[PDB]
Amino acid sequence: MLLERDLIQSVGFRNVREGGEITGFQFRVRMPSYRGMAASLIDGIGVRIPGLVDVGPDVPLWTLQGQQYTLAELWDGDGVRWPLEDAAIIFVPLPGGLPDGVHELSIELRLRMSYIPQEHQPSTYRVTKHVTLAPEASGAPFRYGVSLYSYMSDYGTVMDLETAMASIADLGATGIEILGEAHVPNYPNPSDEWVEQWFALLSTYGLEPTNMGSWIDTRLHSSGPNGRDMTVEEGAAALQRDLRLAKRLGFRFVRPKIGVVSSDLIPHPIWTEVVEASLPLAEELDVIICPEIHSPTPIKHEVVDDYIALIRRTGTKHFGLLLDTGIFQDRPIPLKPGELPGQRPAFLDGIHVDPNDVFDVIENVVFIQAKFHDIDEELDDKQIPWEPVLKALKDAGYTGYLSSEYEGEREPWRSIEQVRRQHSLIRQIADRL
Amino acid sequence: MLLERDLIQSVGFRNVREGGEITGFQFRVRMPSYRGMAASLIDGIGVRIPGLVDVGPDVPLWTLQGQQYTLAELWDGDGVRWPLEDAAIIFVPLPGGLPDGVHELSIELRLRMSYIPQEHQPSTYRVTKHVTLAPEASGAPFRYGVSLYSYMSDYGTVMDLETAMASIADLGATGIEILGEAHVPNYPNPSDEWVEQWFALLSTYGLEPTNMGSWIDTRLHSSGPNGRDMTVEEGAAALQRDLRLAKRLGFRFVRPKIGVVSSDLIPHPIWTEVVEASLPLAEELDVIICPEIHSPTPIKHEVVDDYIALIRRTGTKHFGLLLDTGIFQDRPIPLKPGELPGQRPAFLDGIHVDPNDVFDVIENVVFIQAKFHDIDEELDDKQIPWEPVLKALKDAGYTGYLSSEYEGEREPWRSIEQVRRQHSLIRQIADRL
Ligand SMILES: [Mn+2]
Ligand SMILES: [Mn+2]
Repeated sequence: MLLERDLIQSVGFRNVREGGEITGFQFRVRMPSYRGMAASLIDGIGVRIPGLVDVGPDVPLWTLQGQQYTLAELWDGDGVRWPLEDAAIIFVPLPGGLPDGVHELSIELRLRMSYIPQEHQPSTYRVTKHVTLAPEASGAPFRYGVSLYSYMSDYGTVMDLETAMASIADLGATGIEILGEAHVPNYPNPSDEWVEQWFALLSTYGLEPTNMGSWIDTRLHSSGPNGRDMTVEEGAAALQRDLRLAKRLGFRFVRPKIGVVSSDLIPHPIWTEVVEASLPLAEELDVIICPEIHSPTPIKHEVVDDYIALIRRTGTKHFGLLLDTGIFQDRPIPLKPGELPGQRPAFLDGIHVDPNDVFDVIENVVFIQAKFHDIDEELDDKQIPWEPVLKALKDAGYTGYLSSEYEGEREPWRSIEQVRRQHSLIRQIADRL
Repeated sequence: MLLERDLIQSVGFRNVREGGEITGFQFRVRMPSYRGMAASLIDGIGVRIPGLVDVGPDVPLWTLQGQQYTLAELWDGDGVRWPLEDAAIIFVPLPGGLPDGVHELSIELRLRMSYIPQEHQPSTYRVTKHVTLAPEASGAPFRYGVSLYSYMSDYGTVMDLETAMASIADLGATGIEILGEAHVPNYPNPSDEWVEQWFALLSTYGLEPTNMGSWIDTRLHSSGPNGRDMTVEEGAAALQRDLRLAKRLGFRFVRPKIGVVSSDLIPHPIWTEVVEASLPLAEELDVIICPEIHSPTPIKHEVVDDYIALIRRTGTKHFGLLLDTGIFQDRPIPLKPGELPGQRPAFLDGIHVDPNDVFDVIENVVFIQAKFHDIDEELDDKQIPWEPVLKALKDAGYTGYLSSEYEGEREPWRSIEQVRRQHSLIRQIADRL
């Protein structure tokens, strides 16, 4: 598993329970040095959160290689190491723990390097990070998941599958959503080694697969001298291939993204006979087909009414709706540096769907992608009004998943902290209701 | 293997030879989208290097999943994909290839997304990167290696062992140097699975292990009420444990870093009987012990003369010297933001050893760590005068390794491009001589 560049890691910042009592909190620290060293060279860590915690360097306890020690036990110990590949787990005693939210955590880590003269010793590392506590809030009635699209540029550059899965299980989320054409290696035929390893990681971290994203590329052969349009048989075979891979990996929903033929995102005309050809296969494998309702398409739209008309005409239980919460955005996404207003499309200011419009279509919504762009250190969302949205979902009777979809700036490791802030914000709102 | 955040990757930017003729150059591109797609959705890549290359979007060739195609073959193809985990290899036809150095490479990649309206299509990605060509210069008589210390904060956060080894083999380097207490997992007892995997990767990328860095922490039990000093038997067992692990992994040199007892970096007094106790084990395993000569210690020093006196007294062939080229630094390392002059030590301005002082000790130098901090796009080093240094090494008869040690700013992925610039600079100087 990979770590972050910040010494204080976001994953693992939790409260610690011993016998039903919260006895303190913990967090994980990356080794700042270029090597891992023996644990007796540790000279302590001082932990400070302003207003809540201020402990000295000898107060916290160290979990190194699966065993917890005090600092005096580390000084007399032998054989215990802080490896470079491992993050040290620092337990700070605080009866009752920390409250939910983002905390300004400041550490003062001391290490003894023997090759440095004694006057410049110990080596001191002072970092400050705004870290989000793993949510103590039990956000019933919703279930909580994370889409791997939230780590868009992070996956494959700073993150692999196990590091992403470890971060999802640390939030307390139980679902994981992938894009199948991005996160399944050797698509569409993963090896039997990978599929058995994929099922091992789901039982390790306690995650269940929920949604697999799919595409039906209608402009697959549009370019060239022999440029043509995708037919129904080539289009139905694309969706049927994705339903079999989602059944093979344990997923429950498939979201097909059909190509468009106009500026209003009107779907390609083959979609209604591609989907109806694959509804026999979906009912056999028990996977629900759910196309996405995302901005600039509001709920009161002709495209959305075509999805509801397809369910009543066919009478199927394996077609549903996926709701993207970017349609509820009321404040504009900020301007990228280098552009003036006018050349970006006008739906990036938010289309402002009133959240009471979910009452019309909630009996066909099977899955919700919690789309967001920016949450600051006060747990204030900058684009989505989460409190009237979650109030309308709760009163309409939604009890399914809310998968995080981070859409913000793809700064490296920024998406890890942002998804933590969203689960902390949503679970705190759902307890306030 | 992991990739970099930049679309243009530094690793793989080479010249391409077909039948002994350089027919063009290649480079690798990360997929900018959030998914991998079928290769017929590619609408071309336009490649421009100012003054040398300017080709259209349909001119380069694409190597996807182990097979090379033209753009017209991609448009009619079926089943070929650009996976998200793979970087596409772009062959640009240019008879004769590019010269050595850093090139301002500008691409204009076009991809067709079917879910986007036709007026905003194709999706265009324009990035510019200063990338270093893999060196065409054959820098004889030296051999070339990379130390994994060059990727100090990158290893474990953005990089693993195979990604680091793939980048070393792309330079044309043949040696790899590790720090054993940092890069061997479960130190000092790696699993038999890891050791067999470590030997598989060395034969895959054609690397031989050269140097393993070691520490003898004399302040291991200095803190606490029972604080004591490290004895000879505890110190000799530390060095003997590291010689056995370096013999197990195939390394030829061990560099022990002993702790100091004064401001002049005078070594701990146990060092001369720790080393002489381990010289029987070194001659049996055929590993050379080589302590490091690094700044602020010059070559004309009392510490260095003690190493030469130990070789003549014992008469051993398994003790040698390691030369760190930070002692030849003549221009100052720039000030970190936030400090004024005076609180940093005065050897960070460079101690300015004249490079003709290697003629005194070259018969005991077995290994050289090519230390550097900054090389810009004109292949100009900012701290080390590489041309008189390499001229003195060549005339003294050195024919061993020059392992890269990057010491600069630990910006993420910065160390990959910096080590490429150093091998390009050194091999070009060694051909100018
Ligand atoms: Mn979405
Ligand atoms: Mn060095």
